[PDB]
Amino acid sequence: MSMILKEIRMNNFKSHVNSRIKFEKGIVAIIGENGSGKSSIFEAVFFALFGAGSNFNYDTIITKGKKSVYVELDFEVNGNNYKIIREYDSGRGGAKLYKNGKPYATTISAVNKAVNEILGVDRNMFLNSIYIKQGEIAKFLSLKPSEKLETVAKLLGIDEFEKCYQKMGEIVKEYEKRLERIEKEKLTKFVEYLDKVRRIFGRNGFQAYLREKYVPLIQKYLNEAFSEFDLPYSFVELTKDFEVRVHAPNGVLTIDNLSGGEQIAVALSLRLAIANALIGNRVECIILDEPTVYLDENRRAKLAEIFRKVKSIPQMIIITHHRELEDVADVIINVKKDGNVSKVKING
Amino acid sequence: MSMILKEIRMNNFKSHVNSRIKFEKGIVAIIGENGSGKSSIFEAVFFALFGAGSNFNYDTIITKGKKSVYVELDFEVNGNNYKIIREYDSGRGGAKLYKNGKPYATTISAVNKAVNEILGVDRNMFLNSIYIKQGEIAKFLSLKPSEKLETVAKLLGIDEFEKCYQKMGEIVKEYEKRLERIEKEKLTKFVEYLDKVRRIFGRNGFQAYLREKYVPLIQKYLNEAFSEFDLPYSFVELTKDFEVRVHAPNGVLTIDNLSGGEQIAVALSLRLAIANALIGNRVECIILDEPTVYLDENRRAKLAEIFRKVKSIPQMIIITHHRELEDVADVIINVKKDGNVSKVKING
Ligand SMILES: Nc1ncnc2c1ncn2[C@@H]1O[C@H](COP(=O)(O)OP(=O)(O)O)[C@@H](O)[C@H]1O
Ligand SMILES: Nc1ncnc2c1ncn2[C@@H]1O[C@H](COP(=O)(O)OP(=O)(O)O)[C@@H](O)[C@H]1O
Ligand SMILES: [Mg+2]
Ligand SMILES: [Mg+2]
Ligand SMILES: [Mg+2]
Ligand SMILES: [Mg+2]
Repeated sequence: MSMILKEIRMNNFKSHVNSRIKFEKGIVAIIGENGSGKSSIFEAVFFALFGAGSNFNYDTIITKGKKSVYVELDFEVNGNNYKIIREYDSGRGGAKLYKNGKPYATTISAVNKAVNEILGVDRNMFLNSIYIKQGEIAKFLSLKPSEKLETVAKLLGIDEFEKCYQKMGEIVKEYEKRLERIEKEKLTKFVEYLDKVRRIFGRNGFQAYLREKYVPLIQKYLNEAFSEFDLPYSFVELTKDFEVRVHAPNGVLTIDNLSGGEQIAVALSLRLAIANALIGNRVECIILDEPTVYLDENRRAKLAEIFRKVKSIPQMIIITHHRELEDVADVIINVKKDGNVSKVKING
Repeated sequence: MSMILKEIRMNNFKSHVNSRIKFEKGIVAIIGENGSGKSSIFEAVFFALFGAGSNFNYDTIITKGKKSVYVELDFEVNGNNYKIIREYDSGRGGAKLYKNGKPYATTISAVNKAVNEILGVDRNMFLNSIYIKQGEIAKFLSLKPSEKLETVAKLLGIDEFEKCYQKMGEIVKEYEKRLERIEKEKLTKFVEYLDKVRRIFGRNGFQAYLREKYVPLIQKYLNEAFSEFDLPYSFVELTKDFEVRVHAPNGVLTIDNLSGGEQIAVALSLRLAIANALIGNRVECIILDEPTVYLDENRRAKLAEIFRKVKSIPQMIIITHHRELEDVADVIINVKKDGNVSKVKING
């Protein structure tokens, strides 16, 4: 479900022609001027995990200099130590996966089947459960009440149209028109369980469901976040429409009714509660990219002190170009670009 | 979704060596001494609709005399006229289906695929949405509060374990181990939509869902039934656990808190509301088999007068051996067994 990033190592990956980075538990701050190669680090981490896509343009990741790339990630998931190695050289691609120090998967395909079964989530759901994009917090606070519920709906992925069963129940149907031309009955038994299923959703019931699965969860965590962040509100409600209702002393309040500082806390609390909800577990690692961008000096300070109260999450990686945030991290990874080649250094 | 039975015709079907029966809209009473061949009529109707099962013992339906059976059903579904013909003679079976007077399906298999797509439900769900077994009402009223919710859960079919995807996502997986031995990528695209789906239920969320889909529905109809049956209660609640709460003047009441007569009304109301819920539409036809069995003279009378108030359902077939119920029907189909052969006659 949720992992711990241990060590990434890249070769000819975009700006990083040769970089090795070790991550620690606690708060990790990847600090470096804009364009220095920070986001590529995690680009490499994600590429290591799900490799290239179908018909993927390998020029995007390979440092323009040559035609060869190699990334090695050491992560741990639910008590196990994994080492994923993904590489590509001149049209030749490969992938290997190790579990507790022994080979587990040796082929690009088997490595994927294994990775997918280790996380228990797909590429996108996993990405939303661990990576918080630049400006999310500021943008959330900018949206109008009705838009806030919108973004929550998105993060959860409510856009689901199981019409795929069309091709599904059919391509796996005709398979029997070749069984009727003078045992294989099982192939019917499941074509039914396909209808019995597609027959209970209708394309519009799948949403009514998700609101049932997530909302409960999100509200649970949102409340825990509140205690961790010391917000003065015993109960936080989350309507089935994703509206945040803070039960204050004199009556329910909406994020918009709160002070700048408290709004930051709630927004962070919500985005975290959602990440936990996507994986149905308390996240082990969360990566925030330039989370204080678009925030005035006041709200930056607030988030800074809130970061300091984050102890419920084992590993929190904050990427920034603001060096003041250095006073919040337990570890500091400086990144400097040297005329096209990134350099990483763990000091400060 | 829901049909109207027009005409059934059987040949060598159990007790009915040769019987032809026409049904009408309104209340139809199939009256006849125990063992006279009433339930076979509808056995034939159901057999006509879904034919024999896989490796089905044709001695059960074929009149013991010989080895040949033939059933022809004329029903209408959602504005269309259908004629289904199912037959079997000496190991040779066949099936034909006509829509609005023209051939539609000519092979046992194509006839099934067509029938299933016309009803929009499987054999069992359809059977619970149209056939109310003997003693259901009396038994329901006999059960203990906690058992009542139990039976509701059953009728809805909450027993669902999508673990079938095991064989599913796998038998349709290895299909690619034969694609990796030096386009067919689509076969992956849907193996994912299979996980993305099986990955959101977990075998225990599918129930939390059904309660969301049905309960709302059942409560809606239960209330309509109340008005049709003239019950003195503006609102009837149906908890997410399937408990019936009658909002009377002095406080909520449970079926058990009501008078014998009112309990019959509620039970009938509930079993009807469920049938509508299974097909997500107001039933067109409902068949009650010996619904007054196990009911004392009082409660029989009550149900009798309630039957008379049933106008919301286009066709209601009541099978019984009690001739007094004849005073409730718009049409009467007498059934007499003549030493092993049933005889049907529409008089009285
Ligand atoms: N394939 C590549 N080869 C060499 N350099 C690349 C390649 N792709 C991107 N870059 C360089 O990476 C730089 C960006 O690093 P950057 O992503 O801005 O780190 P951060 O996100 O922390 O600011 C760009 O300026 C670009 O020139
Ligand atoms: N294959 C068969 N051939 C001839 N008679 C049969 C066959 N199967 C069942 N029967 C007869 O049908 C009779 C039952 O008709 P029945 O179902 O009791 O009508 P109802 O249900 O309205 O009482 C049984 O007594 C049995 O002898
Ligand atoms: Mg960046
Ligand atoms: Mg920042
Ligand atoms: Mg009977
Ligand atoms: Mg009766």
